Amino acid sequence: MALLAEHLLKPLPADKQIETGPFLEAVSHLPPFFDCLGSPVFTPIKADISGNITKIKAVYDTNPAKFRTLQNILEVEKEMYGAEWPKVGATLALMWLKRGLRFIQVFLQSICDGERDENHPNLIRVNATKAYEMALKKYHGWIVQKIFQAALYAAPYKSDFLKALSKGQNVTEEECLEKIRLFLVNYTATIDVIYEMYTQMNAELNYKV
Amino acid sequence: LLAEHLLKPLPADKQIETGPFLEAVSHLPPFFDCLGSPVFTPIKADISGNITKIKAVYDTNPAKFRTLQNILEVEKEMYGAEWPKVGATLALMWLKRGLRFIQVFLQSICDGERDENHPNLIRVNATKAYEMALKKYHGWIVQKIFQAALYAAPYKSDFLKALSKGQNVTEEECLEKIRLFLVNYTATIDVIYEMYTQMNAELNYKV
Ligand SMILES: CCCCCCCCCCCCC/C=C/[C@@H](O)[C@H](CO[C@@H]1O[C@H](CO)[C@H](O)[C@H](OS(=O)(=O)O)[C@H]1O)NC(=O)CCCCCCCCCCC
Ligand SMILES: CCCCCCCCCCCCC/C=C/[C@@H](O)[C@H](CO[C@@H]1O[C@H](CO)[C@H](O)[C@H](OS(=O)(=O)O)[C@H]1O)NC(=O)CCCCCCCCCCC
Repeated sequence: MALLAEHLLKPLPADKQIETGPFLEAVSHLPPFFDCLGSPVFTPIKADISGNITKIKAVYDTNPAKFRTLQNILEVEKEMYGAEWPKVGATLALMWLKRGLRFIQVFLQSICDGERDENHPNLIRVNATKAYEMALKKYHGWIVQKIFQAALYAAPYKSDFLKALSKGQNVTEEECLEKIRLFLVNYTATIDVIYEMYTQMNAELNYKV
Repeated sequence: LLAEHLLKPLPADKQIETGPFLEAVSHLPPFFDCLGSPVFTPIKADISGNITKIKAVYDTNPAKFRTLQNILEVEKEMYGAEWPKVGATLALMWLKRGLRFIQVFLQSICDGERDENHPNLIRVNATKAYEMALKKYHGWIVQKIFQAALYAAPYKSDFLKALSKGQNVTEEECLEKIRLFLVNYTATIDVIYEMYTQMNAELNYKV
């Protein structure tokens, strides 16, 4: 874990445009969040979210100036691929990535807000389930949804998850949550803006895996 | 095709050349794309990962690791406490089980094994393979994950068509070709398992 208060996202400008370059650099630090769950069953997840970032970084690298914002990627790739857009290139990679980013976002906000099953307060299952539901559930068929619920056991204890995050520092659970809460700030704002862009561009697809 | 990329027959001393073992097995991971589902992508990725770790250790010194047995001999001397849960020994320890999964599964279909109520499914075949290669190394969470994924298995007819692809071969001619591949294949795997037993190189930990 890279320390997330050390890798804040940029604030939103008046025009709401997100610079691809700093965005990807920022989000490259996030896939290790899945190592903090403490189980090999989450490694396909880590690998899949990395995949997206890698693809967007690759496309970006081709021409940093033409793909300078995220809005650009969608515009330019639509000229490139025509009718096949948006199921293509970095538009497709950011479509799925924005969903995993929202999972991390809703999940952490949940843990920060103190949400919990009162019967089982050192579990993180209700936080995960809520995150999953409002970020991913909709784009998963029967099989992957059953795979999710199997995988929800083998989620760690809250205290252990929060201890896995805070690694390198000598920081308390409530201080760690302070650093997370500050991260969430431009993180949420930015994810929110990407979702609206997908809606405005008609780049959002509903197909299930 | 698995057909053409046959494994070499074993020599009488039973040592497996590391180079040529890696060439052969490297054709195998596209076995899971014959399953026609994204759910199998992480399986394919794990097997490929084993192959690569072995490929890599081999590459630091081809001559020191001419054989797979050589690999296990060297790495024992090299790590003591950590071995066999280390390096290419761990990679091959797991590769062999995926290899046995493929072996057992294809043998099952070739033998005509089927559920008579669902004869165009391959669920019984995959279960048998899973039970006799992998299941005992998975905890109940992972096993529950296998039983969910099993519903993404393709139909037998489609699965055999994917195996065939470019050919114009019957379902049966396809199977005929697979039987030929299984001969040298089963035997090499058998020998790898045996080497892991003689070397105390086997671990029974569950994931
Ligand atoms: C015997 C045992 C063997 C059984 C094997 C069974 C394995 C089955 C499990 C597979 C699930 C792994 C997660 C990744 C699934 C992915 O398939 C999907 C769609 O994946 C996308 O697909 C696109 C094409 O449609 C592009 O290729 C994308 O890529 S592109 O770069 O080409 O554009 C790619 O990410 N991603 C998504 O569902 C998102 C990833 C999952 C997010 C989950 C986060 C929350 C989880 C809760 C944590 C408590
Ligand atoms: C949206 C919801 C999110 C949920 C997503 C969760 C996805 C679930 C992930 C589990 C499925 C992936 C299969 C991989 C499981 C692996 O955990 C194990 C152990 O794997 C080994 O671990 C070692 C350390 O102990 C080394 O790292 C190995 O490697 S090393 O190279 O580093 O030495 C590594 O292969 N492999 C294995 O269990 C076997 C491989 C799979 C074979 C299965 C074939 C059966 C398929 C049936 C087809 C009909």
